[PDB]
Amino acid sequence: AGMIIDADYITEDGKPIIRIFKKEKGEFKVEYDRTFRPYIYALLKDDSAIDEVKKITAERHGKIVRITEVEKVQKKFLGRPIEVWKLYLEHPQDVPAIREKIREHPAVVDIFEYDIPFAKRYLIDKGLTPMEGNEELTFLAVDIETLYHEGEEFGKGPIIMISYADEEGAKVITWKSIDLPYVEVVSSEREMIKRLVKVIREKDPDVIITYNGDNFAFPYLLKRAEKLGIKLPLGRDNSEPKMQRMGDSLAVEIKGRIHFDLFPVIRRTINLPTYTLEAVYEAIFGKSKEKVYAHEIAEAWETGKGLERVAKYSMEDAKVTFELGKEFFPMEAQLARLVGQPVWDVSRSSTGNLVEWFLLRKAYERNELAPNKPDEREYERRLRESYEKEPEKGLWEGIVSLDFRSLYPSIIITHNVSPDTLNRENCKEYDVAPQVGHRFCKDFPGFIPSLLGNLLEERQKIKKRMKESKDPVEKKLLDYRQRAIKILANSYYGYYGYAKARWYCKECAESVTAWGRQYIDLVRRELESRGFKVLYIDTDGLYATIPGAKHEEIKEKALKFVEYINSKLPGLLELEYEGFYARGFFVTKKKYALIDEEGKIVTRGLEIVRRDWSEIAKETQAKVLEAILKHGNVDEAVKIVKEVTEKLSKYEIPPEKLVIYEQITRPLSEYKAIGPHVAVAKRLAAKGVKVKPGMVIGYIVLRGDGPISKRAIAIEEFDPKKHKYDAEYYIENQVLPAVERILRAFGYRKEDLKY
DNA sequence: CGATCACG
DNA sequence: GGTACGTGATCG
Ligand SMILES: [Mn+2]
Ligand SMILES: [Mn+2]
Repeated sequence: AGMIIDADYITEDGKPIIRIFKKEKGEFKVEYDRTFRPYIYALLKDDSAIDEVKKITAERHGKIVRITEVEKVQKKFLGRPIEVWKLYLEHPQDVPAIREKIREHPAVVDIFEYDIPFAKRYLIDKGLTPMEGNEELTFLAVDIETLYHEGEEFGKGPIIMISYADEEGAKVITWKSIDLPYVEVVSSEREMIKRLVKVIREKDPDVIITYNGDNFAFPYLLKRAEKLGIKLPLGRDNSEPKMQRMGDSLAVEIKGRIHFDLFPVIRRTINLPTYTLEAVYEAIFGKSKEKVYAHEIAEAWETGKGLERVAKYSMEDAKVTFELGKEFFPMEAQLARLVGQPVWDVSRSSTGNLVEWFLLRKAYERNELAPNKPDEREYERRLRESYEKEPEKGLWEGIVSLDFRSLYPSIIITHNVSPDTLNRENCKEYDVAPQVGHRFCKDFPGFIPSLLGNLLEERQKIKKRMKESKDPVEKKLLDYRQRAIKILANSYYGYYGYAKARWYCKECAESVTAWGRQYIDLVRRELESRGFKVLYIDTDGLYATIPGAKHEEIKEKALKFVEYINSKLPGLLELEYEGFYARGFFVTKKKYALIDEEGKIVTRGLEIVRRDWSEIAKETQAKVLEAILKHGNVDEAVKIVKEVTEKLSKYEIPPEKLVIYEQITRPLSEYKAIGPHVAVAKRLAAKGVKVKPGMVIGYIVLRGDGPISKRAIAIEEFDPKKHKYDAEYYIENQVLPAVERILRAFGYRKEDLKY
């Protein structure tokens, strides 16, 4: 038995066949299972009811659907024995066809485990864990460059370069003559796409790495392949890449391989105002990368001048995509293994969903019936539910960052905080949460505390094996493993409060907050007696300084302080020194900005680096943050805003800095609310423009009476002689909102930021 | 106001 | 194979 990399199912003669994709001593192996059956559970009012319930019918694919077999089973629900009926079906697609017919029934109290994908059901029930062993996978980074012109329909412009990279080097396929050693020149867009197919089939990578390939590279390749009448047999079974709807965006799978899209991974792992490949590469490897903008690529392609510069950019995009994939995949591979689900799914999940998958597997192992996800009504009510400090103003120097998160798993375990132990009837001994008063039964270990204890013990064993290991290879692997456990264990606190959670528990989250606070108040008091000033406190951590002290002294005392507190705090309760900042300011909870000793600005919940904000607002905000953090000058920042707003009043700002960009996401007739970008889009369609979802609309808001939608103009129609932009809109709805939250940390109101 | 829409 | 989340802007 090798290493499981993915699992799915195919249908044959109307029957499902599970496919397990493996890597076994360097070779691709596919195992087939025809015997695993889909099922749901039904809790009935009485055993007699099963005779009526087993006879429930549905329709799918022209043919009727039936319950294949029924089985009475004894399980645990809410920490209590329960008798339910396992209802077997022939095909997994039968479940969404019959589940509501079963739930409808007057004798059915409730149904359970009815929205678990068949391939994930299989992995859990068969006790199969992906990414186990030392099996070495192969990787290939792939990227593309397209010919783009302002506001074009997705896929109108051809693909002009395809790049790929591995340990053999970074290469470019193009259909215009470029003399570089790494450039392969082919005859057409069609032949370039066929060459990428040939490179993928010959290299046969286990992992295809992209940077946002879910939304750009693969959807674009598929669109161009369609127009060109060619197939993309990239799957190991010769199937084409498959587009999956994840939210409003996309997810692309390549069967028998792992399509590893770094974009969701990096977005979760590191904190940046923009997730451009250049910014990401610099943040991870501390090296600068050149950007070649779309308009420059179009000019070079159309003119045929400066093409060597475009091919170098395409080559580097693949090269750095390969380096980033190799950097980030080991941790995704260990998280996959820990939660027992494929890297494809895990690399695209929130920590809340990682917890749920860990809990679902553990629920099967422990014969525990899993709770259902909430309905729309329950999900909204949880978002409404109310739970039982304000930052220091001004600009602070020499800020130390302390992390509290490794406190909470220990609190959950010691106080047996779990939905199954909350306010239990006929309980002999209980823990009472401070202030909130929630009672947690001590008579049996709760489902979650029990799992968390095993997680923490497993991490301590790995850490002990690391000290006693003389092998640098296993030390590396074990380091990723104990880190993966820390990430999962530290996600439970937040999960209890996650409105979409199965094991959601508001009282659990408040109780943990109430018990946690006693340690937060201890840290705060011990810091304050040491001369430290606490500037910001969240359940996650704090920021402190020693007013008027030398930076080395603040660091030394802080490092001494964590060493001291950890020696006083019992068990696995741990304080962590996160870092040091030269300067910083705090607005409210998770709204702050800091600058490190290397000059990098780190912010949370403030920056507006997005295409639906004008350049003038983004430019002014970056300038305000630089004046404050790099220059230590809030008076400079206030003067910057006053100058910009006056310049907008006097029509001194170039119209290119006033453009707003917003995507059309549906046919124009499907809109309920006609926002400015849609009003502009309708006028374009009226003119004969082929408006399609995906098209990004550039507009400028003009002066006039009424709502902005009636006053917005397409950028290509804006004439500086004829049209006059709305200075009030750019001052009040763009520039001032971008800077008013930042400046409020220094005592300014919106009204103080003009002449 | 509540509903609708889009960013990354 | 169910088809994201948190958050702010703008519409109706
Ligand atoms: Mn899959
Ligand atoms: Mn690119």
